[PDB]
Amino acid sequence: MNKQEVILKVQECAAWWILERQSKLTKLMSETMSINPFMTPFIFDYHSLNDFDELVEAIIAKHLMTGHDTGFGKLIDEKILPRVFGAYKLDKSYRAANEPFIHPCFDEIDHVIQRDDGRIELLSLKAGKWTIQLTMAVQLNKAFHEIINNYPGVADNIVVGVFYGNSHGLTDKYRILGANHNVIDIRDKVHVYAGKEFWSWLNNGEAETQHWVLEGIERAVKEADIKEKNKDLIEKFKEHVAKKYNEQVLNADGTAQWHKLLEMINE
Amino acid sequence: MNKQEVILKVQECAAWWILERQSKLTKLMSETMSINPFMTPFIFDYHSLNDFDELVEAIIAKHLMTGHDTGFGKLIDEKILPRVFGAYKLDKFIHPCFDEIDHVIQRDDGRIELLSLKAGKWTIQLTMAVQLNKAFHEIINNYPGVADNIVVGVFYGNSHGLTDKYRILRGINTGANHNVIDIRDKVHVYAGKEFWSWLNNGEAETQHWVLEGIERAVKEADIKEKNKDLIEKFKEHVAKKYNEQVLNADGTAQWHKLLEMINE
Repeated sequence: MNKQEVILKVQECAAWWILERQSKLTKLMSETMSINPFMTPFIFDYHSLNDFDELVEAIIAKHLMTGHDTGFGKLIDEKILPRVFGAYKLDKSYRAANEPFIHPCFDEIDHVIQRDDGRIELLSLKAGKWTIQLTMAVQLNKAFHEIINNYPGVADNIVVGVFYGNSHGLTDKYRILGANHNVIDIRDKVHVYAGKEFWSWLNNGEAETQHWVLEGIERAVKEADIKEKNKDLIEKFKEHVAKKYNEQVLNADGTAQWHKLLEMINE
Repeated sequence: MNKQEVILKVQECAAWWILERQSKLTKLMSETMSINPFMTPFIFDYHSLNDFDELVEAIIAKHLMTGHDTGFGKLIDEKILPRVFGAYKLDKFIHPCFDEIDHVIQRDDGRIELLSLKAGKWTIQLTMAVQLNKAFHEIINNYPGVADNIVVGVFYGNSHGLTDKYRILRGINTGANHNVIDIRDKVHVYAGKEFWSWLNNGEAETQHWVLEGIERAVKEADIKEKNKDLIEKFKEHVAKKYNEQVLNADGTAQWHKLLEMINE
């Protein structure tokens, strides 16, 4: 849509998301963080950690950073696509009301978008590089054919949107779902757009769309004002998690008794 | 099994894995490192980073750290369980609705146990407990030839708190009369020490033997000094790809130039 309508609606959605990320730093949240007591010696050496505090610090950073990925994934998928653009999500609730999407053939369809001029496109939204190999491509071809064959008049075409990175090295593999091997030809009904081209596609021709998304996300983060305050909050989150163990796990020099950690986590 | 057999074999398997993890630290491997160009401004502020080098460092850390988890998962699932303790993976008599069950074991006599392997604490909602009980009831219902007992084995974490839900998955219909069948005798959740005991035919100290194998594999790999420099190099390798096109003079990055460059 307009630069400003995209920027502000994204910023709206990403501001929220930023609050949830901030919300994972509470004392109560710390109780949910998991330590695999079998992996601890390996992590301690592979990352050259000096004590238990630094190990806790390291696992927490992964805990948080992984959640950011997972939550951003949900933001893009459930909020940004449907609320900002018109790409409506196929969660179980929506599949029931919207006519025969319920059927398991549509498992791999994440989103429907109906254009101004009547055209409908089904979108299998994916993340990052996502480098699928012959075997997963053959089955994804057979899956898109069964949609186009059994329910032609519900969608004009299917799309596999990859919302970041590129298909510089993965062109041969998408070039099929197309000369050779087990797969029905659907060249003109199934396209793979990645990065800038996914966002251009989603937003019907506006090539700068990806940049308006970034910008909207930049504005939410500036407003949220978290750079100065989070340094303390995250340190506190380590204190909360570490107090759980310190009494029984620590030696006096600050190192961990791995087996005491194990004993305590596994019992 | 015997203390030294569990240690030797676990240690031998953990070496393959440490190797596989070490392989992740080369220049070539740095090209696999993904970066989500939309998420960068957030990671920068949330973790109070000061420049692009600090950003790359943090993403690398997460990349490696999550790789360890994924690789450990496979270590346990494909190597340790089968090759140490004889619980073979259902990789490829079976086929139907055994999606949730992960391994099969054949004890010295002839009992056939069916294992659904779990990782973390493993809290399950009341509804999933009810649903899984239907799946387990429907499995044991038929083929009592190679299904003497089903087990949900939680290889780390305890069952403190979330054990009321386990009893229902097994059968415990009160006045709430949950939609469940009494399979109490043939279906069990063993977590932590009990999983490893159960898995190793009573041997309580099994978990410590597994851990010790891992500690020794790590000690003989001697990766603690050589990795600091390798992971530092790894950051440089990755950062060099973007430095010219994105770096400001103060060390920060022009996010929009990173976006365009990744998504082009």
